[PDB]
Amino acid sequence: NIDTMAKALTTMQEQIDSLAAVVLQNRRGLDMLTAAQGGICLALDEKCCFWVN
Amino acid sequence: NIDTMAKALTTMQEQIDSLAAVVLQNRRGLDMLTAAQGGICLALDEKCCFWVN
Amino acid sequence: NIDTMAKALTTMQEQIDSLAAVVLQNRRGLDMLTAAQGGICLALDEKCCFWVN
Ligand SMILES: [Cl-]
Repeated sequence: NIDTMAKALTTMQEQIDSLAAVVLQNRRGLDMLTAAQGGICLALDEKCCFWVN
Repeated sequence: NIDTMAKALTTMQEQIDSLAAVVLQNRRGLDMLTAAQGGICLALDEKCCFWVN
Repeated sequence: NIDTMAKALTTMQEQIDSLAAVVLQNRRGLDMLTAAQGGICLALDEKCCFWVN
């Protein structure tokens, strides 16, 4: 019996971790699609954004 | 601060849902771009990541 | 061993920021891939989803 406001924190962490999974997969999807351009980061000529878990 | 923590949770929750919308849309975009390959997950040859709730 | 909550909020916020960066970059990637169609949103014939302010 704890979790007073941390119940919203736990649900959010679940959402974040899950969303990250989708985002990273989307990133792999984009890097796959833009392999000819060296990946999506290179294709966009921008610094690469990574997950930090 | 307590009230600050509540506000932080509130905004972050709103940020999560907003981001999730962009992510899901990006996912639909990727699925469209790889529809012929069965979607981005099948194209990626990976277990698909979903974001529900 | 005290106040993990307040700290968790900051950690989560940065996680969201980090993720948003990837998501936005992915969106730019998708818009680039569908530039001829006016971006992924228009390519998907959907209302564009955006990140918070
Ligand atoms: Cl994404």
